Amino acid sequence: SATSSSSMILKYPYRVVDTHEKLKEAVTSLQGARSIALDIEAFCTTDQAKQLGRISLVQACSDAKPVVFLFDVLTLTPDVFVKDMQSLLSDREIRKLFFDCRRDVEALSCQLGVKPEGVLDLQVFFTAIQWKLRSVNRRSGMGYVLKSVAGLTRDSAVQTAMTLRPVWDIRPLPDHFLEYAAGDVRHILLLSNYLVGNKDVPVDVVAVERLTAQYVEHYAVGKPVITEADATPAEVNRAWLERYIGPGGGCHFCGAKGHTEAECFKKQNGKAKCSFCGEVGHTARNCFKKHPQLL
RNA sequence: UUUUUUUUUU
Ligand SMILES: [Ca+2]
Ligand SMILES: [Ca+2]
Ligand SMILES: [Zn+2]
Ligand SMILES: [Zn+2]
Repeated sequence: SATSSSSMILKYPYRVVDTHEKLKEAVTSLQGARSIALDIEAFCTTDQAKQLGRISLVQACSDAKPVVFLFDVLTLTPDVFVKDMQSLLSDREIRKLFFDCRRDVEALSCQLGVKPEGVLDLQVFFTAIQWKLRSVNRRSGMGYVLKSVAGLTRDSAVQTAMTLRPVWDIRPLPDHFLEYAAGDVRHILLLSNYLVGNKDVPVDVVAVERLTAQYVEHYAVGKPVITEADATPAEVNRAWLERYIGPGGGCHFCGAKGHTEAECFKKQNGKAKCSFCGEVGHTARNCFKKHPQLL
């Protein structure tokens, strides 16, 4: 099951790929994959610049090996790194899994001259589900998607230097920077087990692949993107959702957009209770007893 | 103690 498979994936060690010898081995491993989760860490810039800064790490985790590769592009140089990786990134027969591909794909194209093919954006997948059920086009962050899809609740000094300096320029990278960089692709690969090939997910993977391909066409143009595809960063263009996914949904009980029948305040009519602690006024997903980290 | 309760990526 996806739940037991998740525990294995979360134990995958990282491996820094920072020499030509290490790179050849990593490429050979990824060459045998069917799906490769990808992520990028880049030099932090200023708030105004939307483009990623200079690529520092490209992270990969595939179904071919229980490891997270941390490609040290800064040390290898882009020229060395892209030599054989470009063919794999361009191979439509290997699915590349992202969580918000937009900035990543822009950086791959601008900085590396590579345009991936066979891409599936799991953040978009999750949004497309919310769109079909509720006419919601919000992009949710990794933490929210992890909790809602896999029930998982997933470091500091990295966030301290980051949110508040390039950050990712220092070499050697401290262990906790490497582990920080390693985390997302583990989560991406495990999330794919829940979202992809799940008969009971109500959006077709092919539809989301096509929608993701549109994002790659928009953002992988060999130069910084002028006009964003989404009206604000934390949403998915409604017109693209209408085109690739279909009409947005709403509550079967009251007809409103934004929620489903199972969540309807009107159908619950003041009588619903938290399924964990039993009190009125909140859901199990947001219960402070079940989830004290929400206090 | 709670709302349709959310880190878009870096
Ligand atoms: Ca990312
Ligand atoms: Ca990341
Ligand atoms: Zn309703
Ligand atoms: Zn509760």
